[PDB]
Amino acid sequence: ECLEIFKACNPSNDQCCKSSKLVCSRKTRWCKYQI
Repeated sequence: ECLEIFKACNPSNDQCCKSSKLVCSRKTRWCKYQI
């Protein structure tokens, strides 16, 4: 269980699950795929 897609990321981790290449740095509060 980890914030993968559309999953909010805490400012302490921000490190999205390795289950998928998702980012949430400057993007939305939720992890989103890179286009």
